[PDB]
Amino acid sequence: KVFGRCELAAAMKRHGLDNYRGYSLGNWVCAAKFESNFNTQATNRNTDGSTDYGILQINSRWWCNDGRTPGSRNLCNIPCSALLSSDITASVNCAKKIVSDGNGMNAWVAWRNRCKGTDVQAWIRGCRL
Ligand code: NA
Repeated sequence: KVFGRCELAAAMKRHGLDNYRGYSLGNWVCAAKFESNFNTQATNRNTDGSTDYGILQINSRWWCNDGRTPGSRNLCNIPCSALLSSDITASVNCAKKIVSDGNGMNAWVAWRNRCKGTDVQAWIRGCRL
């Protein structure tokens, strides 16, 4: 599923991401935009052989099991393919554990490089939230 901007914002708000650990909703929409272009089926391979999955590009090195990242962890206790669903519940619940691990949203390289220090509230402008 490719989400619309306000559609994703509404779904993220319903699932409790607005101001989670102090990050306003615009941060999460901005991160999703530049991580996956709002596409739940997005995948990208990393140099160490791990793979990033879904709308927030969650990494198989630490967070999910894809059967092909030997020596890695599965801290969200899910198969990585669950992160590609049109239902974003698994991605949001796993994202909540990542952002709580001490580094905040700096865990997402696209957020630090393209969202942090910008007017992230612009990403929800116009939405009925
Ligand atoms: Na893993």
